[PDB]
Amino acid sequence: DYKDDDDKLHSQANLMRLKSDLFNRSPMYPGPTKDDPLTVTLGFTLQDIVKADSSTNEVDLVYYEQQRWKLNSLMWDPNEYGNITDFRTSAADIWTPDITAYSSTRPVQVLSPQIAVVTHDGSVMFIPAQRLSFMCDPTGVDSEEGATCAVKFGSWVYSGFEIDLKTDTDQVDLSSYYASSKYEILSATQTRQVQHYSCCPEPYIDVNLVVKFRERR
Amino acid sequence: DDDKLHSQANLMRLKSDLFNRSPMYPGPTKDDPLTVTLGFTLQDIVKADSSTNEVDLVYYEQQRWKLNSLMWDPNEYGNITDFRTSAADIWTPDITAYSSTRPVQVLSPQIAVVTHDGSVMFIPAQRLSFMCDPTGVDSEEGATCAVKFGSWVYSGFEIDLKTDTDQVDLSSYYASSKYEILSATQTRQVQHYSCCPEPYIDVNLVVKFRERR
Amino acid sequence: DDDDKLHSQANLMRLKSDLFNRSPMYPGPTKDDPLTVTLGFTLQDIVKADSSTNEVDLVYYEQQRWKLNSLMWDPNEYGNITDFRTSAADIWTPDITAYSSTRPVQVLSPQIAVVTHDGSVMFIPAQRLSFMCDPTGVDSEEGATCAVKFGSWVYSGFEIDLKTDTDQVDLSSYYASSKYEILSATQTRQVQHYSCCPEPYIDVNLVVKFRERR
Amino acid sequence: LHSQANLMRLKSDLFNRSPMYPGPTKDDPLTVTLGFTLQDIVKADSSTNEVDLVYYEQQRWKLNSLMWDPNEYGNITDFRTSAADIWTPDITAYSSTRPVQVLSPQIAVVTHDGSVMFIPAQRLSFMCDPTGVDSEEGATCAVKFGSWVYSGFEIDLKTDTDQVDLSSYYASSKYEILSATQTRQVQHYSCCPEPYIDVNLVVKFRERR
Amino acid sequence: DKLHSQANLMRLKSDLFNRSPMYPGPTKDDPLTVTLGFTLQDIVKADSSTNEVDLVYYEQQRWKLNSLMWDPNEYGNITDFRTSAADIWTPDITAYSSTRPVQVLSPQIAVVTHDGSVMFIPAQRLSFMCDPTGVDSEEGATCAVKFGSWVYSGFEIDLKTDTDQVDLSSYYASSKYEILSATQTRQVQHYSCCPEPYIDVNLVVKFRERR
Ligand SMILES: Nc1nc(Cl)cc(N(Cc2cccnc2)Cc2cccnc2)n1
Ligand SMILES: Nc1nc(Cl)cc(N(Cc2cccnc2)Cc2cccnc2)n1
Ligand SMILES: Nc1nc(Cl)cc(N(Cc2cccnc2)Cc2cccnc2)n1
Ligand SMILES: Nc1nc(Cl)cc(N(Cc2cccnc2)Cc2cccnc2)n1
Ligand SMILES: Nc1nc(Cl)cc(N(Cc2cccnc2)Cc2cccnc2)n1
Ligand SMILES: *[C@@H]1O[C@H](CO)[C@@H](O)[C@H](O)[C@H]1NC(C)=O
Repeated sequence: DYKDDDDKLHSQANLMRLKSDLFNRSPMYPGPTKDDPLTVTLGFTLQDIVKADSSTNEVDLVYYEQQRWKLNSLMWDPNEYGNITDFRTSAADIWTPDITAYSSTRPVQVLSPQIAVVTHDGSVMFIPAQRLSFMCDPTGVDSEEGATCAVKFGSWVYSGFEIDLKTDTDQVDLSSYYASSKYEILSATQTRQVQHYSCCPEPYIDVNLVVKFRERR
Repeated sequence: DDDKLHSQANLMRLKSDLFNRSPMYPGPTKDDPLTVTLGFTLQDIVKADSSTNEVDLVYYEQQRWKLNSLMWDPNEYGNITDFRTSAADIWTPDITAYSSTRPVQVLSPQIAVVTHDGSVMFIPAQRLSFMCDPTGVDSEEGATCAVKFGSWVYSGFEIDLKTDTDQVDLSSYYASSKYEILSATQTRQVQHYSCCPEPYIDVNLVVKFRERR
Repeated sequence: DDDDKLHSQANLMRLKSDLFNRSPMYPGPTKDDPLTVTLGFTLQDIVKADSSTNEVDLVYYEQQRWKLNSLMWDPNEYGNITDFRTSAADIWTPDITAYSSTRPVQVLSPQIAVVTHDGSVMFIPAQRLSFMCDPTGVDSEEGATCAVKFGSWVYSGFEIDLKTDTDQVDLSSYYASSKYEILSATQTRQVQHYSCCPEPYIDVNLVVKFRERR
Repeated sequence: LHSQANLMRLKSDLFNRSPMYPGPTKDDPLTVTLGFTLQDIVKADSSTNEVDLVYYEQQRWKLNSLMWDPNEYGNITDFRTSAADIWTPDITAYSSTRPVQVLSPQIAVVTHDGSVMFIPAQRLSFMCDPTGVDSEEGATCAVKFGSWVYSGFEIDLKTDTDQVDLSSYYASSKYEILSATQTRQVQHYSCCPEPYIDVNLVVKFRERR
Repeated sequence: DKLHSQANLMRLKSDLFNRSPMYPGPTKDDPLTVTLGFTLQDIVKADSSTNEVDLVYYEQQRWKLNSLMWDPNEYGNITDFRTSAADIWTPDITAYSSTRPVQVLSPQIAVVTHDGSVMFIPAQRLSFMCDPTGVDSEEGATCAVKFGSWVYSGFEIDLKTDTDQVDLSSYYASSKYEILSATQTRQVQHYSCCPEPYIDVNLVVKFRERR
């Protein structure tokens, strides 16, 4: 109790101590480079197709974007910190990848708190939920065959030389798709793509999110 | 008089002791789990959109939790037993609607009450848009919608939730609302998701309502 | 001539430095040190009355006045400066909130207060507010009636008390070509007990009766 | 080559070290000159009596605390700085219905003689009955601009002319301009004994043929 | 080793951004040339009730500074790096006829190279003044919007385009509008108000409802 109550205060200063050694000694990660490239794992959880505007060809999605990477600058051994194997931290305190939708028509709106989980192996998990408006012609949404749209996500300023992407599966997580949406999902896939762009030798990597959908009935 | 100046210095010194010569509490952990009490006061169903299945709520969200690191002896500070402070000065939980469709809009001052036993009360007023099919809203039966609230980043082993009651407080509901409320419940739930190893805790808010004639 | 202006600038930089730095920001009112805030509304316009959501949009000026010993000074010690203008963020401001707004209040004017050597502050932000209102009858002769309470969010009547100078809302800047004409507008102090709290809260209740301008 | 080191030094001299000006006072009043360049009447709403304008708002004033000698800082006659680095007047539309939207970078020009020029491009919604806009007579609206917290004893207004500059008015606008005037107006009230000043922007306009 | 490349950059950035106080901006004595290019992604919306058209595009900005160059061998063969656009000076290029504030679609990060050149490419959504009369015809509709520095005259900032053709190779295939032509063209003139020369890049786009 008084024992147990001291364990609590102790655990705190341990975390504060770790958060001090990490977030100062070697400062912020300066981003990846070709010498030390970074692999970012990307995955999508589709919650809702909120709106499909046929007068402007924009469709609004609500989804969670799963992001994972690993950095040696964020390694520590849980034995020098009271067995702290991980912590929560504000996402501003750390480097996060500049993953963007390439055909959005409005700035993304964030729906969850901007907080990541860092693990002692220097791995990071960050899952921002957002609402995205993107370019999409919903022709066919009101037929049996439905409509099909696609939006690519990838780094804005880092090529495949500095940032590699991967998905753990090519199936979009549909386990949280809102059952009463105006639209039913016929299928949703997320697929790693590599292209070259004539100019420049460097490759470009994106995860393409394709979605086929129709009015609910 | 030369009394109000003393009490003022006592408050200033108290806040200063708590925030400036001691770090912010880093949040809960497996070894230092936090229980957060939630209670909802529904003020208005402002709008129901059948074209996109979004409904807009205005409500007050009552949050309470208790930290050892915020405790003090009133006797060491001129008998002060509680004070107001900007929510930015302290740790606050990351309670989120899980089916919102727009960033939540805050309607009240971001200020919390801290009490000498280390308890905190924080009650943000909010407008929320969330996923809801209002089909049936123009019948006698009405429409029923649901929205979960819980931590985004902390499992049940770090943040636990409780309610004091399972009835949503309807005593402030706007009488001339376009919608009347048939019932409104807040219910703690523990659920396992494939994404994560640990059970997560939410409070489910289910509202039955209909067009007011 | 020109030397004078420099001096007074120095005097003002000095007064402000003394007030803001030789003692922190006043921590807010307590049960020991309660504050009375005086409120007056100037109704500029009813902009929108949406009957599909029961929301009415108002534009108004909100006069706020209060007074602190901690903002007092001797003008003789400061080149006879009797008052000054300063940013609302340099000072404590009351957390006065509309209890039935439906969207965050939008600020229309610069956030600047006037402090006076007697310790009194005046701060008049212009605002557009959406709040809960049933405009039914706005096309009738008697018109429509709405009410919205203003008061502190976090301070009870033991810490903050409100007051009006009149129960009459100032309509002298009401936009003469508004869609709506004002039949009456009142602002009245109320002592309210809510079942959520053992302490009474004080609010100013803004009652507006209005109808479509013909 | 060194001229970049002179700019740095000047900006440092004027800001860093120099006790930077606390705004105007009765003992030290300020004259702000105001001029509008009307770009477009974008929207006219008969259901809420709101009209939206896009314009450029030119503001000029002058401070001793910002004067310097050119050949004492390597012949520098002027510089650009962020609006946040310096003091700016609190000119506002007295009958807006929505917060103003800023359309231009918030950067001002400072000259060695201590003058500042600031020209924020803005979209403004304000109270206006557009009745008659589809007539030949047209519609008439007005909005006053001026300080919110400084009377005429602390800030005086001027204008270099009472004609609104229309040389950048949008040639294919929904609405054509019949007249646009910007008029200085001294105002004495009643609650108060000090004078007040505003610049009244009157626009007459109608739907384009 | 992989440890070491990282330390070099960190050191390199610190050298540029601490002992080297950033560029206070251009002057009549040392003017700056900024290269502009538009990649037109989509005409989202054409409002004939207010005469506003909404575009989504990428705006390619390129310029060059002595204060930003370095020798890659004094730093471990680092030839470029990325950095928050807030950490450096950027040009205040603005649409001159926008009706609403521009909305930023992409992260605000620039690429700086060892020769001192910078590339910054913000994706944007822009509403601007445009009477879309005839958008529903064979001829289609024509609109223009000028871009340029707000506070720097032709004496301080010069503008150049790479080519006169707007890049259309990323135009949305299923847009509500098809592009008939898109040009970007440097213009210089005097205005009556002022005596300095003014430079802008004028974006002209002809388009029509997709058939
Ligand atoms: N030369 C170039 N041109 C364009 Cl028009 C876009 C582009 N970017 C963004 C970028 C931003 C800042 C610095 N370097 C690159 C990468 C990109 C953009 C769109 C699709 N795929 C990759 N790169
Ligand atoms: N691995 C995972 N995947 C998803 Cl797709 C959501 C999720 N979160 C959010 C989260 C954010 C940051 C750190 N830990 C957890 C928890 C969650 C979200 C929604 C419903 N239930 C649990 N966690
Ligand atoms: N117990 C409690 N419950 C609620 Cl649902 C609100 C509340 N309020 C706000 C309020 C709202 C409406 C009328 N009077 C007061 C007071 C409060 C607010 C923030 C922190 N502590 C107390 N206090
Ligand atoms: N007595 C008083 N009452 C009001 Cl309703 C406004 C006011 N103003 C604002 C104003 C409004 C219209 C034209 N010129 C100025 C001056 C003011 C504003 C803010 C703080 N102190 C004084 N002063
Ligand atoms: N005298 C003056 N008057 C105006 Cl109406 C604008 C202006 N501008 C902006 C401009 C915008 C479009 C075309 N040419 C110039 C230049 C400027 C902006 C800010 C501070 N100083 C000069 N300078
Ligand atoms: C955390 O602490 C415990 C001691 O209670 C330790 O034995 C264990 O290895 C740690 N947990 C994990 C998952 O490593």
